[PDB]
This record gives sequence, C-alpha cells and structure tokens, in this order.
Amino acid sequence: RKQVSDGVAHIHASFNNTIVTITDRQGNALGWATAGGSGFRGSRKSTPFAAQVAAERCADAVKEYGIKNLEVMVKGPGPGRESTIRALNAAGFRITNITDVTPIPHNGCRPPKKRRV
RNA sequence: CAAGCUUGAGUCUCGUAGAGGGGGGUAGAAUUCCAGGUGUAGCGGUGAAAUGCGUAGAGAUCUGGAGGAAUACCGGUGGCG
Ligand SMILES: [Mg+2]
Repeated sequence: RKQVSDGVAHIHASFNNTIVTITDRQGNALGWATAGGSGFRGSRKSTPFAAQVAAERCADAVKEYGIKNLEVMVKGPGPGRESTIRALNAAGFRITNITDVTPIPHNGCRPPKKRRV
C-alpha cells in the first residue's frame, strides 16, 4: 500500500520473551511479531528458536512496503538477541548496521530483591 | 623545693594526597508517570501457572514533558576518618 525500502529492526529480548518490531528511520512501527504469540508458551517461549520464527513472521507482515535494507537494534539479555537477527538476514534482508541499545542506568533505581528459590 | 637541659610534646613557614565533615548549586543514564505519532493482539510472570495488564489500543517503537531517588565507566586486598 506504501513504500519504505529502508528500515530498522528493533528486537526486545527479555529473559521470558522476545518481541520483534520493524520500523522506518522515523521510529514509526511498520510491523511486529512476538515469540509468545507465535505458538510458543512458557518453557518454549523463551528459546532462540521461538525468537527466530518471530523474526520470520514479522518479515511477512512488513514486506507489504517492500523494505530492502535495515539496521538492527538489540535490546536485552535473553535468547533471540542473536538468532532473531539471523532469521531476518535469511528472510531476504540486507543488514546495514548492528547496534546494542540495552539500557544501563548510571546506578539510579533500586532493583527488586534477589529471589530465594 | 629551686634553677635548668632538648631528645618527648607543642608552635611557626612552604607544599602534597584524600568518597574526612557541613552548606549551596548543577549534570547525564534509567525506572515510573503524563501528552501525542506509528502500529495491532498480545504483554507480563513462572519450574509450570494463575492473579494482573491490553482493542477505553496495551506491550513494542519514536517524540515532548513532570517527578523522585541513586550516582555506571573511573574503581583497585585504592583512599579518608
Ligand atoms: Mg527520563
């Protein structure tokens, strides 16, 4: 319906899940898919493979604009940091730049207590 | 008890290092919140879940603003009291 050809893959990779969002340079959301909503729950949801099909499913709800180049923004420590990026590149995508944007406070907010499991 | 003596103890001069104390300014990261743009069905959480949150449009992304609290890297059997 419209045209971009130049995008950015923001991947949010937490421990429990990994959300993939495709966007233009402006930061406007073009398409998105998550692992948790691609048929993966709990123990399987938090896997690199689930992040992979997330990246794959996302490349199908965006090529309506015919993106052809993009940059990658890796946020968080979970799986699908890396495997998500791979799936994008195999789905027919030229990777321009890779950047980690995981936030690091300069020691500000006190985090939750340690879990005594 | 009286006179002393200069090594103990002080005083003087010029410098050095320091998270030593008290007051006042100020900074950039992040969280949460408020207001919007893009976007759409999930997010969140766990060993597994559910409670919880989201079509009154969340989460994700970009933008502007409010507020509080603490000061990554430096950073170290480093330093000061
Ligand atoms: Mg802020």
